[PDB]
Order: sequence, then structure tokens, then C-alpha cells
Amino acid sequence: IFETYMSKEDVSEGLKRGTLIQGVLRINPKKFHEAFIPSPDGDRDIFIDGVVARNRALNGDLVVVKLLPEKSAKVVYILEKKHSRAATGILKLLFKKYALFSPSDHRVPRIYVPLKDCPQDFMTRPKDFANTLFICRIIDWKEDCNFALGQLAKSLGQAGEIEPETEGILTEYGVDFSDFSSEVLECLPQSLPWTIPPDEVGKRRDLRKDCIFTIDPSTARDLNDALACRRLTDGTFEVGVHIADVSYFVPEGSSLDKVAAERATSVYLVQKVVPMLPRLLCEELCSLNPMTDKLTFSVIWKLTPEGKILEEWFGRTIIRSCTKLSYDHAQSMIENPTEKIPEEELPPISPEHSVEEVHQAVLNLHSIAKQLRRQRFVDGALRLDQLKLAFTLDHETGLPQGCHIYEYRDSNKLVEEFMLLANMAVAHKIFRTFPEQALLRRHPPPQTKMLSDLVEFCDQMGLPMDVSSAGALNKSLTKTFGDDKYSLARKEVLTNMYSRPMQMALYFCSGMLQDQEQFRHYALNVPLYTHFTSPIRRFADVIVHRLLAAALGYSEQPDVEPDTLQKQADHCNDRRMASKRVQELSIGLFFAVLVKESGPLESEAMVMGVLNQAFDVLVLRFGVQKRIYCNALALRSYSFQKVGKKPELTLVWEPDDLEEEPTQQVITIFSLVDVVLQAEATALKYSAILK
RNA sequence: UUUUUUUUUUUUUU
Ligand SMILES: [Mg+2]
Repeated sequence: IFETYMSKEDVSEGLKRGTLIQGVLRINPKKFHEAFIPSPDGDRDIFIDGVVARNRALNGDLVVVKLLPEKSAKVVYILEKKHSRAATGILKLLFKKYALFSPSDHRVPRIYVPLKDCPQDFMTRPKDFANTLFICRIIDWKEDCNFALGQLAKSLGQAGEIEPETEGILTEYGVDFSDFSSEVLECLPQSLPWTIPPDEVGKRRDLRKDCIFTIDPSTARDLNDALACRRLTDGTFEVGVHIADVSYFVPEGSSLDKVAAERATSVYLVQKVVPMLPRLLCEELCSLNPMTDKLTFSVIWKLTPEGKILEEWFGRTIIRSCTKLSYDHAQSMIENPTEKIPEEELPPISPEHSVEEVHQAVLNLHSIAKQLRRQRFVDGALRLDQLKLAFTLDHETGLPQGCHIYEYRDSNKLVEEFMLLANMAVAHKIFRTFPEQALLRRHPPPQTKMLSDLVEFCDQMGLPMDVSSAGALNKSLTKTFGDDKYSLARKEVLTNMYSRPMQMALYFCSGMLQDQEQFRHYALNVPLYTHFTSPIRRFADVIVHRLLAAALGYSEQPDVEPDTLQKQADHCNDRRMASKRVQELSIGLFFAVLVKESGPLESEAMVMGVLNQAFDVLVLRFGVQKRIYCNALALRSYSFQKVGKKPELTLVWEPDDLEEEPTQQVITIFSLVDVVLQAEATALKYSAILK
């Protein structure tokens, strides 16, 4: 049986007296018998031995623990339940007046369900539901019971199918994808089609006549930012970042505000998008669509050709985007800088602005961005980007026809450098104005122990590396023989490995953090940062807009407690990471299906680790990690030797015929090999073998 | 309750 939880006051006293420790529970997915929490000082985490010591806690919960003598601790309370208490799993079935629900997530415990709650068709033939995904909600977990009690929510459908699995990911991670309540939709404008009131135009700087445009993916539905660039007579440039003024449409403390605060961010699945706001805002009103007057909150600079700021300006504005460019369009402009492109290979453009004018703007914005970026890395910036997958979906069926590695081009970077520049400018502005109430975004450095151990590992394999800083590492991960697919492959593998010690970036209230040296963003290597440029799809930006609004005197002094503001930040962090897991799982889902439907898929891969009966590989064409087992390979024998510091795996291939002699193949780390991905019998499961 | 330890990140647009 489990242990009885502690009292509210006993715990509150414990946390206050240091005797008890707070933290976020992490459960080992490979060995669910093991759970961990971070320690306030020591770089080594605290160990939770067994499920009993976990005390019915779940992964993600903010738990309280008491230390044990000879690290090791036991859970004694749960101050905040952060797990959704909802899971995707399968139903099956002595005291047989219950059913056994098995969550796909091994971190989640198995759940008892009352048979009376179960479908009649399941009662008759449970084996019919062997591959039927249900949603189950943990309603309780008794201290005497080994399993937890739950309520069957609904049937999603067959496992492995896209839409059922999608809803499973969304629900399991607590993403609200419901229609918006009527009390929310009444906060929206009621006079449609909505036009900007005349009195506002006077209050704002009217940029509707200026050449402003947007650059986003071809499939973009919610355009948050717009850009502009003029060359001044004195050789300098006037760049402008115009963000949709969502703050205007979302009154603080309204039903619309509360649901936005809850949803915290938009979720970008592969085939669809779970929006933060209603579509009337996300896609029509706030969205900076072309050839329509839009309310914006802008940042404008007078910039050096190198991107150095000469003077800086904030203020509410109003624009009329002359065109909606895609990154492909922008790139074509950049690659053909002195050629009038056929005006049919480009999107519709407002008649009051020529294509040549926009073309020139992109070229100039590229020129500065090119310089802004190059400078950023000289100043010790870290780009640690792994391979990302993009899919091509059959519009008839929705299934994926294929996939490709997403290419991050000059047009992509163009936008990035100015969104960066804008966000920093606002970070400095609100913090300089309201030092105790600034909604900023820091990024701590890597964990000392993990990184130090990784550097040691890299000392072997003949790969000395400097990691004294973010910048030092960045140069190391771009310091290769270059040119060839091997060094590029090794680059990607090392990019992965050095991501483990890295910590997540955090929203935070300025006044709630003492040491300002911790305000730093490790990877960007800057003293201050925040999110401001994407208020349609991110609530953190909305709060910053309200703060910036107050900094310019558009509203009263902010009367929010730093405590309250941190709560918003905490929740924003929670939904942000949760959103990332979902977006990743969505990609994983579609690739699994793609592997299943498009037969076996070939690809080159690089070895990451080597064990005595298997080895891990990074599949290059897809950026997935898979383990290859010697059992699955048609081998006649295989040997494992660890001499030479690094592990090596020697394979002997069994020929299919007596004519062919057995071929040998040594597998060591950073080895380039061919692999094929075949779908297994299980849903969304596929294996890797060495071709 | 998985064919051989938690930390897989950062940045930009969606
Ligand atoms: Mg945009």
C-alpha cells in the first residue's frame, strides 16, 4: 500500500523550514520504476526509488518530497496537479468486476474501470476492442490500491489512425480544442464586416500609404508581423516591424481574455491548428492580411547598413499591407536581385505599390539581416537546430504522400533577425520602465554535470571541443572537414547529443527573480529578452503588448502584483512545452503512418551509441532516432569489444546463398550506414535494420 | 508496463 499524504499546514511549514523540497516530477519512460526531481542547488537530481516513494504522483506534477538518510527522497504531498489526469490506452480484463485500462504512456499507471461504464459491445467481445483507443480520466487513486480508479471518457477509434490518435495527443496533454463559449464570442466585435473607427486613425501614425508587406509560409493563416524598409538619403535605413495589435481586441479580464490566458498559445499540428483566439481574430481581423487596413503595434528604427541602431521608436500604428509574400517568393527575390521577375510567379500586390518596390525592400532587409546575424554569432550566439520534418498531405485523404527536411533559407533568416531585434527592443523598454513587472524570457545555461560528462566523451572519438560558452560551442559544431555528407552527418549527431544538457527557456516576472545575471538568454547570449512579435498565437506577447502600451502611456500604471504575473508566466511555460510535445508527437504520428503506407523507406544513418547487442542510429533523411538490434539482423555471428576506449560492434553477415562468402562489417560510433524503416504489426510502430 | 538510466534544447515563421 502507499503512504498517506501530509497536511496542508505541515507541508507549508516544511517548505518554509527547508525540511521539505519542492520540484517538478520527471518519470523515466524507459524504466517507470524510477522518478526524479530537480534539486535547488546541486546539479545532480534527486532520485525517487520505486512507485511507492512516488506516492501516486504523475509525470509533470509539482510535488513535495522529504529526504532520506543514505540522493534519495520520497513524495509526501502534491501541491499542484499539472498532469492532465487523462490518458490514451486500451481496454482489457478473481475479482473481475473491473476492466484494465492500459495507457500507452508507460509513465501513467494502469487504471481500473467499472464494467458498468463500459460499452455493451465491449462486454460481449472485449477482443474486438484490442486495437481501440479510449480516453480514460483518473478520478482517484486509493492508497491501498495498486492501480488507480478512472472514468472512461470516450472512444477515439482504431489505434494508428490519424484523427483518433491526434485527439488522443491533444486530450492527453490537456489542449483545449473545444469551440469557444458564447460568453467569449460576445466579447468580439458585433458590427460586421468590422471596420476601424475613424477616431483611431487620428490617434495612430498612419502608415497605410507606406510600402509594408508580410513574409510567412505559403500556408499561413494568421499573419502576426509585417515589415518595411526605406533607404534614406544619408545612406541609412528606416526599418519597421509592425505587429498586429491584438491587445486592442482583447479586453483584460474578459471571457475572451480568460480563455486566452488558459490556452496560453496556439498549437500547430501537422494537418490543422488549435487556435488560441477565435478565427474571427486569428484569421480575419487581427491577421495582417494584404490590401486591408489593420491596427498594429510597431517598432521602427533608423538603422546602419550593418544593422546598428541609431534611433528607436515605439507606438501604435495603422497599416495596409500591399502584399502577402511566401518565403519562396522572398527567396526568389533575394536570389534574383537585378531582374524583374514575371509578375505571375508572385502573389497579388496592391495597385498602389509596384513589385519592384517590394523587391527592393526585401533585398535591403536581407542585406541588413545578413549583417545582423553574422554579428550576432561573433558576439557568441548559439544555433543548435536539429533536423525538422515537413510533410506533403494528399488533400483528398489527408494522409501524407511524402516528407522532406525543412530548409531554413535567407528569407527565413531575414524575418528572424528583425523579430529578434524587435523583441529585444521591447524587452529593454518594458524592463527599463517597469523593473518589477516586466514579462521577460530568460534561458539558463546547460547542466554542469551532464555537459562535463559529454565533453569527456567527446575527448574520445578524437573530437576535442570547447564548450566554455554558448558561442564556443557553436563554433565547435561548425568546425568540421565540411563539404562531405559524413562531416555533415557527424554535425547533426553532435547537435543532438549537445541538446540533452540544455535547459528550456522560461518566461518570468522581473521582480520575482533577484539576481539579474540570471535574466540572460544563454543561447542568444543577451542580457534581456521577451516575446512580443506574435500576440495572435501567444499570450505572453499579449501581456507584453499591454505592458508596452502602459509604457507609452496608452493605459494607466500597471497595478499587477509580481506574484500574479509570475503565475501567468508559469502557466505560459507549462502550455508552451506541452505544446511542443504535441507538435512533435503530431510529426511522429504522420511519419509512422508514412512509413506504414509508403512501404519500407531507405535512408543513410549515423551511429550515436553502441551496446553489446545493439546500437543507436540517427536516420539522416528524417531526423529520427532508432535502435538496431542484432537479433533482427540476418547475422551468423557478432562480437563486441570495448578496447580502444570507444565501443565497437563487429558483424558477420550470413549470405543468402552458398555461393556468396560471408561479408564482415565493423560498426563504431559516427559510422555512416544504410538503414530501412519497416512498419511493425503494432500501430505507429516501425523498426530499423541495416539493409 | 516497453528487446540494456530521466534530462532532446535554443531561435524564427506558421
Ligand atoms: Mg508574420
